[PDB]
Amino acid sequence: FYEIEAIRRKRVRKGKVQYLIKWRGWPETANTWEPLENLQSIADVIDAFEGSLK
Repeated sequence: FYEIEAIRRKRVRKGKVQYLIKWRGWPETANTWEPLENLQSIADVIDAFEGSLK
């Protein structure tokens, strides 16, 4: 596998931003709504891991 190809849509629900993700190499029917928070955490998890090395 899963790699983001594109964001099709933005929506906000219960105060939280979600993006409708097109996954590269999957059909449109495999799109999923992903919370902004989870996607942002990725950069945080990478940076903290790199900082630990060092």
